[PDB]
Amino acid sequence: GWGSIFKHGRHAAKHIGHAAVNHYL
Repeated sequence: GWGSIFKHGRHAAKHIGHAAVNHYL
């Protein structure tokens, strides 16, 4: 199915998916 290499499941779900910036809440 989803061959997502941890891309859409460990990253960017970060640096934005984390906080639109990475942190700063």
